[PDB]
Amino acid sequence: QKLVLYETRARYFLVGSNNAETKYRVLKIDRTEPKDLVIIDDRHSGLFRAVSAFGVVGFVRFLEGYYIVLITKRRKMADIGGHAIYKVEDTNMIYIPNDSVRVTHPDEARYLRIFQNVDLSSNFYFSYSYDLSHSLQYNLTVLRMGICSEPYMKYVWNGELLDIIKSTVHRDWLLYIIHGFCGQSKLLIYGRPVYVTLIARRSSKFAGTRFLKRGANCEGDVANEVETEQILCDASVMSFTAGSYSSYVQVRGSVPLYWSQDISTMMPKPPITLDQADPFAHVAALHFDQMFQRFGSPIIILNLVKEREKRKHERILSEELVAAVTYLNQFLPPEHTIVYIPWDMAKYTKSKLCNVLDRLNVIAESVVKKTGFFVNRPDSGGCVIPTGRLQTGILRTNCVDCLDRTNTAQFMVGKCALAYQLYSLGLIDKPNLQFDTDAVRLFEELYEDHGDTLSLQYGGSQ
Repeated sequence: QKLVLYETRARYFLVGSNNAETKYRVLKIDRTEPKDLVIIDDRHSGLFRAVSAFGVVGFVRFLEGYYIVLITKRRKMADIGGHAIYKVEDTNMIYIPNDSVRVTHPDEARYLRIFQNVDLSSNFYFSYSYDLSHSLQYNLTVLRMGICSEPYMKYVWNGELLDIIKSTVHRDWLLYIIHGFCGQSKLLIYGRPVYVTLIARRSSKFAGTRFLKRGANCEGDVANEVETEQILCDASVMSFTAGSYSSYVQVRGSVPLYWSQDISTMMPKPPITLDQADPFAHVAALHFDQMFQRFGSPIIILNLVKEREKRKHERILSEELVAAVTYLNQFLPPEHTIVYIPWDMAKYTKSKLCNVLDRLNVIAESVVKKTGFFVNRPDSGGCVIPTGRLQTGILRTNCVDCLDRTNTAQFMVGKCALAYQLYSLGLIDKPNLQFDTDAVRLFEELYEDHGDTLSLQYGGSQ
């Protein structure tokens, strides 16, 4: 919940705005020789201005001093099933010293500058009631509605900032913001009021002795990964109006190839050493094991070829991925578990390109189902009475392919799924939802915005 703070010579004191129960904890960062974090009884300072803030994101020790990172204000970007999603508007980095010049030297100052740049450049989101770090399907599994213990570590942006507080264990204080995009739009289809939402969360990269953005580490973590989730809330017209909520998730990320890569583009073209040893097989396997755990029932991997090869435009990473996937030939319950599809999606972009997308779906369809999405029925009050279905599988695209193309693939796939979700509620008969012009426009705009927001990673290619 919201927090309130008092600052004095002693340092900073934080407490929940609303104190439920007799014993409420106070967090104190101390000015003293230690700029330690402490847990205190409710001896909050009596005199001083009380400042209200949306959340205490955490603390960081830059060189000698420790700073508190705070999200002062937020705006409500979305509301689903009673949960409110907020974006952090204004933030602050606060230090105990009150103009400690001596403490500050250029090394520490530089660090703060770096952090400021990141806080400014990024867009963080959180919900007090709902865990944004996890997909709706994952949250369903967790169950007890919270809390920070349950969040998905890959996505918990302020995991590191939280370290001191996690040690102590004052749950109210720990709130896990997200980087990409979140928006909802109200629409009407067949006289049924509807809320459509789209959220993209981008991954914050990861633990390990050494690093590299592209590829997977020994542990099986890729570092560049995003989840895109389409959510819908509608009321069944027929019968007592029951509210249904749906979620459909997709993933995009770096090709799970061991990070060791010869980036000597300058020199002659590199061949990638998949594994005289076996890191490529090992890393990929470990990555896939994680993916199957989270997403479950198969991960269908879509790789977009886009190569004539007359020029013989062959990519080392491209071939590597397929060979590795084939080599693993995942098996365990019936079905491989991971399916691989190379797919040619070429121009003309507004015509032939879309047609191919549908073709891609068909091929996937041999393997995947439109029905596979999360669905639940809440009561008035927004609690969940039933769980109609859970999403077993996920379609994973590649970060390397054009964001333009991938976004298109994701958008189209979501439309195919949406139709079934509308069917389920009985909002639409067997026919196509797309016919509704206003609705499609809303839908298109939502996705277009998403692509714009997400394209934030880099600007360019050759």
